[PDB]
Amino acid sequence: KESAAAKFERQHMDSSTSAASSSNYCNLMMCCRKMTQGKCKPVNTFVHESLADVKAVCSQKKVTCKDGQTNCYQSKSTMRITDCRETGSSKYPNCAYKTTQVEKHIIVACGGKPSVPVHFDASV
Amino acid sequence: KESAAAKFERQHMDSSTSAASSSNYCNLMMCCRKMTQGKCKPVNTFVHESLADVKAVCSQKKVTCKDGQTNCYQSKSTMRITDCRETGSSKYPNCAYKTTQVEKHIIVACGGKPSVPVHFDASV
Repeated sequence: KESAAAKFERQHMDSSTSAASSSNYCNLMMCCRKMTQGKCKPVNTFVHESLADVKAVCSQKKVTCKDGQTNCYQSKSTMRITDCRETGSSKYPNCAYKTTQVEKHIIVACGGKPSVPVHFDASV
Repeated sequence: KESAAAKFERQHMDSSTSAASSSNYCNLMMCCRKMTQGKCKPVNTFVHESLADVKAVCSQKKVTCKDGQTNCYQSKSTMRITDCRETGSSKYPNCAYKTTQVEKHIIVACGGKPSVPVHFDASV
């Protein structure tokens, strides 16, 4: 049972100098998208192009995945993405990430039917 | 059990959001602090001062609670806070919030032993 004090802290406390900062984007997103449960996912990329443009990659340039599987595709154009990588000081359950906004081609694995993105393989 | 397609969206898509902008603080925080589950909590305030400072409010000016309860306190000084308000175009489970930074006196209810904040009542 969550205690009242912990509830107040969860719902109302965000002690900081500039919490709304974009340097904080990854810390908040990785938390929100549930990638910090039990351990910090060490690296994760978020894509900012439309969901339609990303799905479109599944019929663009075919490439081999980093793991040898052969169902990966590389986007024809660069896309705006946010790279999230643990800081040299992040320790669960206080995961910490460095936010890096860049534009690069993305490589995703496509599967299912219709064939759609099911895994983020890499950015180049 | 989440579909592969959906997992990719959760872990890698962020196309409908001013991403790393300050305007996005509330959307990410309400999500991260779990106030958007089963229903979007319509209104919520986050305090940026230190936990000690907020706890210290429990021993400042007594004021009545909005609900008639008597364990409410008002901070002697203003505190930097953020107001998160569900926007007209928000529809669960796609909760959208408006972020507004202000510096005001806060009013919290205190409980337990030792007496610590257990409810955010308002800001004045």
